[PDB]
Amino acid sequence: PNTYDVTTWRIKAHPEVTAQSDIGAVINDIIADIKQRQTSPDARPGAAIIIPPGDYDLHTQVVVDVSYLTIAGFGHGFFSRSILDNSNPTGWQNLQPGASHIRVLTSPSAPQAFLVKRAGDPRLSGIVFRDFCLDGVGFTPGKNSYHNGKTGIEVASDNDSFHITGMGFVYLEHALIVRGADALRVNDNMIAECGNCVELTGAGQATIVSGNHMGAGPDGVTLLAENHEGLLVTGNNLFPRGRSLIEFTGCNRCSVTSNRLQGFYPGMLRLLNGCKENLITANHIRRTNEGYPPFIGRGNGLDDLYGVVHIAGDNNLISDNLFAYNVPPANIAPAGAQPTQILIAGGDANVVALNHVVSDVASQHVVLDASTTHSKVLDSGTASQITSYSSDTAIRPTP
Amino acid sequence: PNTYDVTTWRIKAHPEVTAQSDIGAVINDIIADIKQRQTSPDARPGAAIIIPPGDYDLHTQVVVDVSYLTIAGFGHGFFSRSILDNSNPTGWQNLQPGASHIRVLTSPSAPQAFLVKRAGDPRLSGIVFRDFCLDGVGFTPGKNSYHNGKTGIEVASDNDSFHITGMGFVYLEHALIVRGADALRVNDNMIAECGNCVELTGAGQATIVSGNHMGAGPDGVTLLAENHEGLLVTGNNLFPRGRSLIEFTGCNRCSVTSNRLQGFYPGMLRLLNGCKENLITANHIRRTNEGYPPFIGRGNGLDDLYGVVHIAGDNNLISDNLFAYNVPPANIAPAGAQPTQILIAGGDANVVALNHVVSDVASQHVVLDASTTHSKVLDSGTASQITSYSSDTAIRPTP
Amino acid sequence: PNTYDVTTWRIKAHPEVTAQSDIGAVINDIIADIKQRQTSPDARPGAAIIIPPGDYDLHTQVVVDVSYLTIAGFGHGFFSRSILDNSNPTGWQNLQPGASHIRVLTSPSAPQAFLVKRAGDPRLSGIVFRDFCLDGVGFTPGKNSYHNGKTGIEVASDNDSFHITGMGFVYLEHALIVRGADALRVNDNMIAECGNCVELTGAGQATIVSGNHMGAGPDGVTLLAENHEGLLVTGNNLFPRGRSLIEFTGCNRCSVTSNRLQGFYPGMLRLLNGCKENLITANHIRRTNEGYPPFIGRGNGLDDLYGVVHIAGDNNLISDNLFAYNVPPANIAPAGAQPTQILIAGGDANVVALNHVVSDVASQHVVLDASTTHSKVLDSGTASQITSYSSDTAIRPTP
Ligand SMILES: OC[C@H]1O[C@@](CO)(OC[C@@]2(O)O[C@H](CO)[C@@H](O)[C@@H]2O)[C@@H](O)[C@@H]1O
Ligand SMILES: OC[C@H]1O[C@@](CO)(OC[C@@]2(O)O[C@H](CO)[C@@H](O)[C@@H]2O)[C@@H](O)[C@@H]1O
Ligand SMILES: OC[C@H]1O[C@@](CO)(OC[C@@]2(O)O[C@H](CO)[C@@H](O)[C@@H]2O)[C@@H](O)[C@@H]1O
Repeated sequence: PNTYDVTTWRIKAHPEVTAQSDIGAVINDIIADIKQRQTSPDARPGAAIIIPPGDYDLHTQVVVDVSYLTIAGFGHGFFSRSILDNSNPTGWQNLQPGASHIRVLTSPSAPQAFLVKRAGDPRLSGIVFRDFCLDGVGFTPGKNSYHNGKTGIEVASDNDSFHITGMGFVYLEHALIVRGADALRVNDNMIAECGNCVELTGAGQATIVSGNHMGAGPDGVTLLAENHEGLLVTGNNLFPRGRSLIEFTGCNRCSVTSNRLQGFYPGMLRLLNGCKENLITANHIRRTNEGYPPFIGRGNGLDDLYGVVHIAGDNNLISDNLFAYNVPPANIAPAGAQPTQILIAGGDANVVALNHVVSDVASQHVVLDASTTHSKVLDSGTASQITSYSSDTAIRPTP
Repeated sequence: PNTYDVTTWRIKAHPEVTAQSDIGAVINDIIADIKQRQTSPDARPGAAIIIPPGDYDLHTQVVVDVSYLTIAGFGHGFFSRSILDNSNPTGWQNLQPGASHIRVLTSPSAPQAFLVKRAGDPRLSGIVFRDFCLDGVGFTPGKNSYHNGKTGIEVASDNDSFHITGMGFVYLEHALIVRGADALRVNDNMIAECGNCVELTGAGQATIVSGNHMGAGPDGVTLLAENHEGLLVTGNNLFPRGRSLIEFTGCNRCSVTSNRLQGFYPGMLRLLNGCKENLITANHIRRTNEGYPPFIGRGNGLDDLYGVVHIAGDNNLISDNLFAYNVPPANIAPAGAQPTQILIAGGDANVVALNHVVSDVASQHVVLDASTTHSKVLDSGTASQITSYSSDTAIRPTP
Repeated sequence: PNTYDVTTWRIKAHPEVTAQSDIGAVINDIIADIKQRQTSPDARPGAAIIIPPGDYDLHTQVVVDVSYLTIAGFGHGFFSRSILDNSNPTGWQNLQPGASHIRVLTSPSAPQAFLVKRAGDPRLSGIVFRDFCLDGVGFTPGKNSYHNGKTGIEVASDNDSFHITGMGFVYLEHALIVRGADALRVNDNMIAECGNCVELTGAGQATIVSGNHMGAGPDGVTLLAENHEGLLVTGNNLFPRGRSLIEFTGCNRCSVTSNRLQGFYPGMLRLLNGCKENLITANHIRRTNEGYPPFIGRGNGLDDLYGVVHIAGDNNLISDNLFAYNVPPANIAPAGAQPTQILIAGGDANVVALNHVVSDVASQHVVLDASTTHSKVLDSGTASQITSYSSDTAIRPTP
């Protein structure tokens, strides 16, 4: 009961339109049957749509408008399309992503493979997307452009208690987008080789983003949060080549702890447009130069004075972080300049303590811009590894 | 084999008693069939009971006495009954929780929907409860009382290697209770709008409580631990209105790290009755005033001198935490008093280092009561933001 | 489609060779059918093999050579064979592990129950092993030897995006082995009473090991990592009696944060053969004496001067950790010696800050060996709890 398998369900008016030819059409007809049956606001349990191991083409955008809908598969089936596209496929035993593999072949007018939204009142709640694969197939015009106008899963209406786990997102301009998230959970996923990985837009409350593997694109964000409060980002392994790896705009009282960050460009961790009272601690922050040839020479338009960690806001605590910076003197922007590990762009009362910096070149561990006030820097470098353009900055040298 | 679907299984002596009318009765008959079949202590693999998407009434308490029993569903189906009860339902498209929805309608004599217990020897092991929803339906006498005498899942006998994940608990006086837990795992769950969320009573060892979303009641605990050793509490997003958010009584060598805590009352983090050698670090602790009108004016009977974090024990390390305190001067208890972020009630050798406090009012970041001995306060406030009633306290100003 | 249940699938040439008698033979025939069917490198989605609740004997080693293969069960079914073997079984209601229980009865020539490997090009990707039980049955010659020459799951070829979750490993000389892991995920598992738990050999990239419960053997490792980069180890509860609990050899830029460590021997956390730029923070490290009689008197051949935490490498940051050391003066190796909490064996620029030590005996919180250069020790003990055999060590007393 209330359980469907995409491969056994026939579309009565269109019998040869299967999960293989258009799983999008198939899922929309299933959701139509769910609404068919559950007409009572007091009797709308939802349902589970299972996606068997296989290759499925999605031409028709799926509109999800039922609460507690679960779309699950048996695997994330990730496969590096990036390496395939930059390698010689001769004799290769695999040329594509697997598991419950959905190839997103959406039209411009309906970008998203899945678009969750509903009008009227109760906000959508309890929707779960798990253990299946969303593949954008390829990048266009350039094979390494990270552009293709497709989106995997997008939640456009305010949502409560959503759960996104065990997923596999690959080669999508936008993997996952969730606006107005509340008690959202994005954990144990593989989101990579996507222009953008996770975008929490609009605003948010007590959301959790942990245990995930992320890799974005030069012109995209890996993890982005807009006007969020209570966001916990922990135990994620964010690797190369978003424009940033963690980017908060105007979020307050959030926490970024126990994470692994690896970027090839300036501003891997950004706190923009007045982020207040956030905790950034116990994170490994490694900045280095792009190591995979196909992408050598690409950038995010930022120079090394932007800082690996960029803070614009008040009362944020950046501590107990390990900075490993290895970048060719010649790749350092501007010529002659000392790389900035932590830049306090503006704001009041920011505190920077116990941050170990390791770098191949002379670097300013912490820089407090002339706009900053009442900042505090403790055990984050010697006096000559710290530049304070403010005169009310309190500094304590690492002995 | 050894797999049942609650909707297809008929109770031989009682044919019209279905999962819909009494899933409790159904599950008990299934467990009876399991014991029927597995009579050999050397041949007792257990089984899996699947709960299809749907609305199910539970009148009869389920007694779980077989090891390695797995009761799974397809979703946590959380839905804010609290907001429904305090809003105008007209035209609402949903009035109830979904997914594998079990409405707990238990009788006083058998409170618990699920009661796991067994006599004799081997302790019960490997029991798994996952991906389904337990809903207490409503609160009684007051719709906002958080009282109703029902319990979701309770483990009364010593257990080994239990696993509780992907669940949905809502409107239950007691969501989850586990006595004598050993190598227990409570992760990736949504437990909210419950009088009490997770109660680890009796005693415990090497337990993990992480990646969970929890919100309790004024007269209840969010996460409670009794005489636990090796407890790890990490990556949880604990929000509003337990009497406390984390409460340990006599636990030793446990760890509370990388969490998001948000409370509306004093003592959000409590270490009572001599807790020794525990690590409380890298947590975001925010205390503020109740923000949802229906509950404005409710309390936990504690004043602001109890401290947001209350410690009674020895050698505990409270460090690298960010305290965000925003409370109306007029709501501050006692009139004229300065709020206490960290109170070291009693104990020896407690260490408080690198704790950033942000508050709208003059506040004592750390207070060491006259009973305390050999305490140490480092980089947690200026000398005037610290009150030591002891004389062996070692203090170092945040420059 | 592409979904098999091990109990319904007959081996055409060998009809009575069931999952019960040789699930190994069964799975190999299933994989043979998958390869039968998916001959196109462009059409190799993989499949899912489901293992129903039950007792299954594995005599034949399973060779997994298809990408995106998912082998899943309904439970980890852990059961302490150690306690059974050292107790009186009379009247016991369980004598063995449950859930989707696979008893590994492999022959010397094919140790591993599951051996994942493939020749040629694309590296194997997206393979998932979840929610089932691997039991080695017993230890041989000694019942408490932790030796039996069996291995549970071993990945010998370079792999990408593997996922190992919800598993149960018990009584195996080697539970899990994964060479050349990339974006690997080992989370939410129960690996205990195994000679060795998790072995990441060869080399690795951006791997995550979190939310796991581990206990190894005196002659084995709990978590081992070889030449790994970007390894994140977080939220794990590692308990008693590996020779070590976390052991890295030549890993760089990895992070071990927010973990619970409990050992009975020296060197619970080891950074060997030049590990550079690693973050070890926010961990609870408890060293004490073996508490279960059957194992009293056993050891790992290391003395108390090796240190509970042993570091040999450069620029590592060991901070915000809580050390609880309780060991009988008489069990302390060498007689008369002061236990070493943190030993910096050799290396340049290591930083040790904010580490709280609690011990029943006079102990050297930090020892910097004469080989070390430019080390830093802050707030990790008084000058007399710190031994620096170097002269360029910068030290700052815990006031
Ligand atoms: O930088 C990681 C980035 O590159 C990809 C290839 O486009 O992975 C390639 C690889 O070699 O990079 C890391 C190594 O540093 C390793 O894990 C990879 O397997 C890509 O998907 C990533 O986004
Ligand atoms: O304080 C959280 C508490 O209130 C509930 C309503 O009873 O959620 C309401 C809500 O508005 O509170 C938070 C914002 O502060 C937000 O996530 C909610 O959606 C409830 O379940 C919580 O226990
Ligand atoms: O030290 C843990 C070790 O011992 C076992 C028994 O061989 O567990 C026994 C037990 O008593 O140890 C811890 C307590 O200290 C507790 O969780 C156990 O249940 C074993 O599996 C462990 O590896």
